Amino acid sequence: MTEYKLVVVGAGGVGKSALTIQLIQNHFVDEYDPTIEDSYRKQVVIDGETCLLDILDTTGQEEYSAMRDQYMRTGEGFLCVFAINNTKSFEDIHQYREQIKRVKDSDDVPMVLVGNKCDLAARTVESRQAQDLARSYGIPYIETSAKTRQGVEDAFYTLVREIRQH
Ligand SMILES: Nc1nc2c(ncn2[C@@H]2O[C@H](COP(=O)(O)OP(=O)(O)NP(=O)(O)O)[C@@H](O)[C@H]2O)c(=O)[nH]1
Ligand SMILES: [Mg+2]
Repeated sequence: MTEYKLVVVGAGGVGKSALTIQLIQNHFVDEYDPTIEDSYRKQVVIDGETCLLDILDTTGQEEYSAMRDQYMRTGEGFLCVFAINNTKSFEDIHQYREQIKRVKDSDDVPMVLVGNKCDLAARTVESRQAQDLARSYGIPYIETSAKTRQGVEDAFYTLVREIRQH
């Protein structure tokens, strides 16, 4: 069937893994389990098309950038994740977007900006900021809670449709 290689990138601890588990295994981790590189493959139906998501859950460890490039070079679509309560992770979003474009040799590669943890109250990144940033990239912005599963399906599915339209 159709295969979509989706890549989840972001700063350490933003919720990359929790978002992916919530999509696939319908539960919230709530647990310290730092990724190195994990892969998930799952047959879905999106808008009536049977497809397979091959999802690569990367790490935010700085020590691991080359491995990230190698796996990132495969991606069709990318979720660039920060946490709405961690300004640094929002700041690091620019470095991920650029590493992605060098590694993909493209400026318009499919991509969603994801503001995770919108269940939290200690918001330090206002939504208007990320909207502007996602506007300047010509990519969508979607807020997620991996805890409450809100926006999770939205964000992946929107990437899938970004990819089909490319
Ligand atoms: N409140 C809340 N906490 C979340 C959410 N998503 C993840 N967390 C919490 O934040 C921590 C990090 O989650 P994790 O998925 O491991 O992040 P990561 O980006 O994959 N980490 P790494 O880069 O090291 O692999 C965990 O304690 C997790 O439960 C969310 O949507 N809401
Ligand atoms: Mg992880």
